[PDB]
Amino acid sequence: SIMKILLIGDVGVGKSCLLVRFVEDKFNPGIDFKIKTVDINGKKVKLQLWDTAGQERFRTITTAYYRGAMGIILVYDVTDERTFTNIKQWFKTVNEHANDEAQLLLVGNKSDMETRVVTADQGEALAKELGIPFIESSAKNDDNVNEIFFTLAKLIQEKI
Ligand SMILES: Nc1nc2c(ncn2[C@@H]2O[C@H](COP(=O)(O)OP(=O)(O)O)[C@@H](O)[C@H]2O)c(=O)[nH]1
Ligand SMILES: [Mg+2]
Ligand SMILES: [Zn+2]
Repeated sequence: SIMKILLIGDVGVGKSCLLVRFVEDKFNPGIDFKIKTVDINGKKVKLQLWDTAGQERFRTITTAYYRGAMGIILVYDVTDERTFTNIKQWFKTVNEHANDEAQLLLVGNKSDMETRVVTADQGEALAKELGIPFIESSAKNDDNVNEIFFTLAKLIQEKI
């Protein structure tokens, strides 16, 4: 089966690096997606994982972008208060444009940085306000990245 999963949020928060860590298991930094197959309940699920450049940032406001998407991950940077502030607007825009059975997930990235300004309780609180699950991650330190996609994939398959 195919699960189309999108990463959404401000430029610079680590969307691409989260995607590279999940697929490649490494931190480093014209085809729009990567395919990674994962076992859920003993059955192969192929995730179709969408990441677009800030360059291409303009699509996220269109319903075309979310065509067939079943998971959407909203990402902010724990080091950047503004990217966290901006999450309510991302939520709203996603709900305006995506399938209503789409499962969403909040991710606070860069948990490795001692310059953190957004607490885990803050992220937890926002997540309840939006009615969604919440995970803190570090693409750099390899912390909680696989959990992001497995958590979301399991929620999507329970929908199905
Ligand atoms: N310390 C730290 N830096 C990160 C992490 N993830 C990404 N970065 C850096 O933040 C910048 C933005 O990452 P990127 O994946 O391009 O963000 P995008 O605009 O959301 O796709 C790059 O310089 C990354 O090296 C992380 O988990 N920890
Ligand atoms: Mg990117
Ligand atoms: Zn790893």
